[PDB]
Amino acid sequence: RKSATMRAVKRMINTHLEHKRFALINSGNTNATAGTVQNLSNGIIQGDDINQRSGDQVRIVSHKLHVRGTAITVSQTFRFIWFRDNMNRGTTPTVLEVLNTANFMSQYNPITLQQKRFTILKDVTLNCSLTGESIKDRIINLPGQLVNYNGATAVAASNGPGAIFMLQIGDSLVGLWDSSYEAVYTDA
Amino acid sequence: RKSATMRAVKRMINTHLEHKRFALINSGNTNATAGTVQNLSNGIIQGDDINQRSGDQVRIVSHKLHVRGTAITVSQTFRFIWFRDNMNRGTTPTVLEVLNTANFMSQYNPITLQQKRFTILKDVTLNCSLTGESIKDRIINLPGQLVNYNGATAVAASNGPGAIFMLQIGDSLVGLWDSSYEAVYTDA
Amino acid sequence: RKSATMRAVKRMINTHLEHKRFALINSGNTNATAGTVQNLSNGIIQGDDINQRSGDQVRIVSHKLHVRGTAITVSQTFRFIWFRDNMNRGTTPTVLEVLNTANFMSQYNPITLQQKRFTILKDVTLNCSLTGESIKDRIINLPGQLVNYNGATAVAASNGPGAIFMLQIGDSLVGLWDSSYEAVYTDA
Amino acid sequence: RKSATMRAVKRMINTHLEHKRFALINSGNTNATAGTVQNLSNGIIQGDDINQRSGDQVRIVSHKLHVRGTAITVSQTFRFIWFRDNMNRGTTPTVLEVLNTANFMSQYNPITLQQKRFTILKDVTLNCSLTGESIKDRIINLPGQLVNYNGATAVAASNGPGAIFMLQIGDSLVGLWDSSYEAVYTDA
Amino acid sequence: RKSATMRAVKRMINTHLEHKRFALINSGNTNATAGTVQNLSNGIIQGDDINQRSGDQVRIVSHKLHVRGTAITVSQTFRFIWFRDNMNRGTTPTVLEVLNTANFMSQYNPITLQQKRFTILKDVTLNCSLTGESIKDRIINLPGQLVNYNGATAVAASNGPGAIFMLQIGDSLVGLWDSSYEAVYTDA
Amino acid sequence: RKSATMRAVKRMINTHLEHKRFALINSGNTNATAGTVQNLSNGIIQGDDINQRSGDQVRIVSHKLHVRGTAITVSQTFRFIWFRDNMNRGTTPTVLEVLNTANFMSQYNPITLQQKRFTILKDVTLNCSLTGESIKDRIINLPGQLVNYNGATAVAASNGPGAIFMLQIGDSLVGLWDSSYEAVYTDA
Amino acid sequence: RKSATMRAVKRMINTHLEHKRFALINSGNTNATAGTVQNLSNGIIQGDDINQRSGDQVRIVSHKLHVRGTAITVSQTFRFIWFRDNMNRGTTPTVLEVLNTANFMSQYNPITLQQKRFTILKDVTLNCSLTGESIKDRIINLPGQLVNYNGATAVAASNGPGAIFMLQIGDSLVGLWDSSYEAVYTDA
Amino acid sequence: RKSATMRAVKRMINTHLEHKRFALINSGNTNATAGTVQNLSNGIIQGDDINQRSGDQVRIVSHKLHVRGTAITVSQTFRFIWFRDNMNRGTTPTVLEVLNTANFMSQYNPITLQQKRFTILKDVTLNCSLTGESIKDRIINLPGQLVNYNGATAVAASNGPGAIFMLQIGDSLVGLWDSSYEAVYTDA
Amino acid sequence: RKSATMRAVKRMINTHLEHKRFALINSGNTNATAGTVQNLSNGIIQGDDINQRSGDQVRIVSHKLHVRGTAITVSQTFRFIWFRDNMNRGTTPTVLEVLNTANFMSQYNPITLQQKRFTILKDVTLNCSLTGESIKDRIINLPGQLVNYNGATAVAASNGPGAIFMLQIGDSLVGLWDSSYEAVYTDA
Amino acid sequence: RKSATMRAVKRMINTHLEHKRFALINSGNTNATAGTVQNLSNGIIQGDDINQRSGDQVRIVSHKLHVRGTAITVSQTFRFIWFRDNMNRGTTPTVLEVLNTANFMSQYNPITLQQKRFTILKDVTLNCSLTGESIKDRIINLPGQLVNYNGATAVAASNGPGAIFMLQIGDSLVGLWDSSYEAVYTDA
Ligand SMILES: [Ca+2]
Ligand SMILES: [Ca+2]
Ligand SMILES: [Ca+2]
Ligand SMILES: [Ca+2]
Ligand SMILES: [Ca+2]
Ligand SMILES: [Ca+2]
Ligand SMILES: [Ca+2]
Ligand SMILES: [Ca+2]
Ligand SMILES: [Ca+2]
Ligand SMILES: [Ca+2]
Ligand SMILES: [Ca+2]
Ligand SMILES: [Ca+2]
Ligand SMILES: [Ca+2]
Ligand SMILES: [Ca+2]
Repeated sequence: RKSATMRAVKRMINTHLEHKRFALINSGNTNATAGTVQNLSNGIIQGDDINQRSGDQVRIVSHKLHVRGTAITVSQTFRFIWFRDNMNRGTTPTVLEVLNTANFMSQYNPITLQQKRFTILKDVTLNCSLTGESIKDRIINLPGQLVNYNGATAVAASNGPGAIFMLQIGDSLVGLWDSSYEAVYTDA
Repeated sequence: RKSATMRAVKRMINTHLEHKRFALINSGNTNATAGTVQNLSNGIIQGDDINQRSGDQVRIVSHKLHVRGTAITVSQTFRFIWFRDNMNRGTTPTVLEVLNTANFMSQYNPITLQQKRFTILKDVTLNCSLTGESIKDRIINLPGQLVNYNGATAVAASNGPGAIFMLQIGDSLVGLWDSSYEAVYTDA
Repeated sequence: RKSATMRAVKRMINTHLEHKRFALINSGNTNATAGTVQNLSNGIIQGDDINQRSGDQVRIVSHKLHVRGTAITVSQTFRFIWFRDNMNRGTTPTVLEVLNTANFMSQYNPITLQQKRFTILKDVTLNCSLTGESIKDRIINLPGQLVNYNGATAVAASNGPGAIFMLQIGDSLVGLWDSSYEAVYTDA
Repeated sequence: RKSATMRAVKRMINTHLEHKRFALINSGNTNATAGTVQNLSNGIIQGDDINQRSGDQVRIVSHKLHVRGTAITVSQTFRFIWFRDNMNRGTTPTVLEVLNTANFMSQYNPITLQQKRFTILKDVTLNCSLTGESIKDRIINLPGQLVNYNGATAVAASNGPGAIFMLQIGDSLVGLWDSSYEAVYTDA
Repeated sequence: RKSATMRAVKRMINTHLEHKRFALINSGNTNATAGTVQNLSNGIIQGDDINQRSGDQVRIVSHKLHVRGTAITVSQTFRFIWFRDNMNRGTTPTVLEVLNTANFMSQYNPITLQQKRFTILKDVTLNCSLTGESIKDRIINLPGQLVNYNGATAVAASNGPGAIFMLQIGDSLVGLWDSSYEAVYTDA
Repeated sequence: RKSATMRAVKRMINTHLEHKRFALINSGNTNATAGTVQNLSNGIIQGDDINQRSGDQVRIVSHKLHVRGTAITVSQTFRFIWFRDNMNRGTTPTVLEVLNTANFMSQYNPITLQQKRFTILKDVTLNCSLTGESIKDRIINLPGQLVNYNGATAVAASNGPGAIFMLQIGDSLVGLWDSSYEAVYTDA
Repeated sequence: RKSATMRAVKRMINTHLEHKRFALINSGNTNATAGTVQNLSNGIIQGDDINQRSGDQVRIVSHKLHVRGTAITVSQTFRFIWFRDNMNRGTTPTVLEVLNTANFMSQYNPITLQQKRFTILKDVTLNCSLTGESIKDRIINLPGQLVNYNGATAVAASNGPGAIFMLQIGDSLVGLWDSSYEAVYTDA
Repeated sequence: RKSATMRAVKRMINTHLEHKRFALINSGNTNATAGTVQNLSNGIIQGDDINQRSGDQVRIVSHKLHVRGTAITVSQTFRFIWFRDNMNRGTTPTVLEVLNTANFMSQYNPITLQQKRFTILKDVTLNCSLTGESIKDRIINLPGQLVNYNGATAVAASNGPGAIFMLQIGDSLVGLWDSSYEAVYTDA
Repeated sequence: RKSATMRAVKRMINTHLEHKRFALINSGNTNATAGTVQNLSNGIIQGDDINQRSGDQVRIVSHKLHVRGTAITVSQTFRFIWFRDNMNRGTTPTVLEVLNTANFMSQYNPITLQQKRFTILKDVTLNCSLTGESIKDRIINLPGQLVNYNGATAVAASNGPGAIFMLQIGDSLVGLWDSSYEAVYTDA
Repeated sequence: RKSATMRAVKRMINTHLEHKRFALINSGNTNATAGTVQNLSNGIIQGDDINQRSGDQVRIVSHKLHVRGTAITVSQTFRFIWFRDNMNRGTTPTVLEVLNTANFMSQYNPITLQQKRFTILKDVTLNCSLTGESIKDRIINLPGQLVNYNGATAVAASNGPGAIFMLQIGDSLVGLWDSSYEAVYTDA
């Protein structure tokens, strides 16, 4: 009925927009017991290319995260938290903004999750064993939202509301992890 | 049921376009008896930033003029004419193109208003009194239109059909006026 | 019915997009017995101007080809094949990719036409006679399609799927031909 | 029905207005490689006669262009571009305002055609051959529109929005062309 | 309706069959006053390639003839008779089988056209004038029929019922003519 | 209903065509960090046997990939990318045509995936652990599409639009991988 | 439903009758300023062959005239008048019976056209130029009527009501013309 | 309904046509191991009698074949193949055109039967035994078709499309066979 | 109705496929008391001719057996068993696979007829009497089924599921029998 | 409705038939690189007990296969192919009849799978790892079909159409596998 008419309107809108693609790779990082936060959507900068943007908005159609862990010298845990910062004013968020404590086992920060500063996209835990599977990986594909920006370059000050991030935290410092990201997006 | 569904299609179209914003300030200008014409939409130049444009068209969603006059040494009248040039071929229009005579009390130019060279957005008259209210101001908000451009930079030759202008004219030379403008626009 | 309001949805979509225009002229070329292939849509490069593009996709709304032959020293034939390379990977197609043999009388290449590598837009034959009408010309105007690109500049490696090309081939070497091209397109 | 009732209203209106007529001839002109622009509707001046106007507006009911080409010393091309200047502010448009380059093979000016500064009524190419048909001609009849004026006399400063022009451009300087024009119009 | 559903069944049948293509060229031939008969479909021989066939039947989907004539030393006429031999038993048909007399002006053979031995596909007459247009061409595209074969190779004995031929006849001997032929066919 | 009627029409079409079958095996290959691209559909060559083809088209009904990896001397990753080359013009595609970088973690090439040069059929990642499960395999079965060919033999120049390939890439060089492939197809 | 039933009756009547064919050629005739009248249907004589007749009636199903002119020594006009004599009593009609004067420019004879002695089938005028196209031709195909006869042989006295004729008249004596005629007819 | 009144229309058509009859007897012929082909419908020649024809077409209403074998010196087989040559061009068909080999046991020629050069009316096998029934016979009565002719007399060159023939072939040379034929036909 | 719609779908499928034809003859064979088994469908080998096949499947549309027996020196019986081997794996079946004992009077093999290894097409018994009718024949025509092949050539190892055979068995050794076979088939 | 009461008819039929059960165990077999084929349904021999049969037919209601691999000295792969020979004539099938090559990675035999000689019931791959899970197993339970037999005892010559077999093939020779089988069947 009319709801199918409106979804057809959305599809024919999307046939007139270029679906731009940005890809990213991030390899050879050590497991962090205190945790690190990695930028994902920040690499889309202002310009005229296929992985660049016009203005301070894109609209992510779909976006895909691939994480991979490798246990070195001990069996260990890799935790990856794919999340969206709905309220970013030009920073990279810290670990204690996202987690209640800077421990890999921790639950989320109660205040920032109550006020919906962050939306969790996926919480992935890889347990890599030196006597079992020492290499584990996970690929997650999700539809995206609006991404606002506060600048033109690929710095932390260009992050805006809707910026996509990944937190890595684990129980060791020795093991290694890799990451890759793509985002299909429109820039109308 | 016809305009409502076409209105919803307009909502879905506009939620896919980046609404870009350009702001402008213009302070410390003397009152003009012969009148001057100021540029408003000309400062949207070609580029990739939020206040810039792609190509030679933008479509103003809404735009806002703020005028303010203050009387110096005599009581005087400030007249601000917010207008759109429908037929601009790369100039800034003169005062006698818009007004019948170059006087602050004048009615519009009959020939150019007959052929609809200009559309008057708002005609504002501020009377500033040194024995009463010496400072007056006025803020006007309007929905916009298509703006064509004839160039890439912020010169008069880049003005095209649909360009937004402001005419200031008064009855003294010594009083001061300020203006500020902002336009919300799409660049699809 | 709903098909016509879908048409009105498409028209009001196209109202919000800038219709960018690219123009090109190519004069003073000799008739070729082995044939040459000329680039048409390749001249739309990345940038912010009215004849430039963002990203790697444009959608040609309409595009117009003007070919013109002039007989020199003999009465001769000019053949112009306006075509779309549906599968281009960053080249300019050869004459034997399009035509079964490199002769002006030849039918199309059977394999590349069976696999729909090329869509023929228009095949135009001008017979210019030194005892008759020594100058002939033809203008063809057609609705367009999606054009993909593989690069940012105007080289052969930026041609992509949907690229517009023109093949000239004739029966003499000494006659002259001119061509010109324009493309109305959106770059959303 | 009601649409034909409104059509009968329009016919009853047009039976109460004098249909004025203006004729023009322009013979013995050489072919221009850079191009020239000729005035057509400029010759309706203010006055009380049958080919004159009252005020600054007329409404062209129908208007008819006749062009003719004659090859002298070489076979050549005559290009005639009948067009309406929608945005004229008291000039005769130049060639580069209409055409992208000043060549007879050129496509239109992308900027001025995007902003609809000009509406092309008819584009006519005559190829005249000293070994074939040395004389060619073409007669085009079209319904008209509102023509505004900016003055009273038959000068370029009296041209206004909706003025009718013809651009001649060719590939030689030697051959001769002729023109004639009529306009049937109401002056209510 | 019945025709619509059988048409959809026919499209689903044809999209499951390979549309094979055969191309032919035939240049540099003199005008014949007695007339000659050329083979068109005979070059589809038995084999496994895209321009070959399996068995003794193909079904031509569409096929395309291109004829071209050029006058040498006299103004002359070229006649081309595209025809299908419905009843061929392994020959190339003679001129007097098709035409009532071996003259370029002659009507068809009354007996063989009465018994429907031949079906005329197109009868094309080119008048080439050395004081006017000395080079003429004509391209004809038509849907095809079943073709049977009496052999495997490209000899006249492999021609069968449904074979495609072109008769050329003219009024001079010295002028030249060119031809080329394409056939899109299925081989199920 | 009528959709099931066209479904039964497709059933009766397919029961009148021979379902031909081609099988391939490919063992004893080393893990590649730069990645290699293997041919799958290319082994169907022109001929008259059950695993051969007529002409330059087959229609794959279903086809089946079996990959297998075994870790040697280190725990490692094997990535297999089953993909269809929609736009192949007689090559074997390179790794950087498919992947954004030549690394086993990399996302796809943004340009070639935007223009739909490739369609990914399956992306399979095997992590082989010398302290856990050092041998992994994966069998994928999928319905097929049309395959075009540019030649007759089993060379890369015979690959055409619709050709089937497998990209293998990993994080070590010394581990081994095996593959086998089946394609059920019609050749009508 | 009425006319279609009677139409099917006529078609099934015509399936039971032999469609007899008569062909004719007439070449190498000089252009006549006073005009000549040529016999077309008179060559169907009494007998038993395919181009002969039984009795004094045939019914022409369709019939085809081919005229061709060639300018010699001057550019000249060839006029061919294909016509039916509805009232022939065993003559060949003169030129002044058909035309008002024996001039090539003349209109028809007013008395014989008022009383419908003649029905004009086609009036064809060929202008052949020694500096343009010196050879022109025309083929006309028409359905026929009843032809009565007054005798058995191919003489003028055998012409009857419904006899088919061709008048040639021109403006020179030097140029040459050819003719051919064909008639499909039933003889029940 | 209308189908029966179309049948009545056909019957009243056939009431107005003379049903002409031709009769033929062929006695005293020896059995043939290589086979012979006999003419049946060829004996209807041009003329005015009851067993003759006008033009080149008759329509056989019904036709009747009587074959009769007689064994001499051995028990043997007589095979009679009554058939219609659909594509005859003025010959008598050979035995190898009909039969795959020239043996009495042979199946039909696959190529000429696939292209429908011949329609088999009746295949009749008589086994005559010198210790049993030494004389056998068979009469077959069938409705007929259109017969075209290529000449006026009773020679092989007058056979045309639709001609009726009979093939005798056996396993001995010394036995005798007789045949007789009649054809009821219309000659409208 | 819709069943006739599916029937028309089958007819329109079959008019798009070549009906290929294979013919066989087999003469001069002695009567067998132990019985022999003859190959019928095996002679359709892989190739490109009208009596050859593509791949390993054909679909027999109709096929025709002709048997004939002649008594020598004794009155005797000839039995012919036309049968389809449903389950053939590359052999010629033996007599005891079909018959319960190797005698001309025997009923079928109970096990192989229970499991439907064979389908009997026709069981023909000719009694040839030297004091009566010493020569008998019988022609059987039947619609066909799918035939699979296990090879390419005309050997017993190419016989597959659906192969057609004839078993001959009798009660004497000295009498002679003849056979021939046709198969109309599709090879899509 | 009628489908449910036909189901109830089948259930009340199966209530009156004894559901006979046969069980089988096969332990201690080595992994095979060339592969072996094991008999499953062959052990149901003729007799009167619960695991025996009457006649040559049973109908398997359900049947259950349990395979189990154990890695010895190397990590290896066990492949078990549970299949039904639809066309067995008293053999045990070879490995090359089922698989295209005698390798554990191989796809199926294309010819025998096209002619449906075998139906694959289940293809099972066990990867046993000496550093991981060294013992794997799998139980598959399926509804059965008709089984025909060719003899009374448990030899290969009693296998018939519908016989159940298992193929083991692997990549090592020293690892061990066990299997067990049961079949619930009726013997009416
Ligand atoms: Ca841009
Ligand atoms: Ca944007
Ligand atoms: Ca005060
Ligand atoms: Ca824009
Ligand atoms: Ca774009
Ligand atoms: Ca007026
Ligand atoms: Ca083949
Ligand atoms: Ca074929
Ligand atoms: Ca094919
Ligand atoms: Ca007669
Ligand atoms: Ca008559
Ligand atoms: Ca007749
Ligand atoms: Ca086949
Ligand atoms: Ca039983």
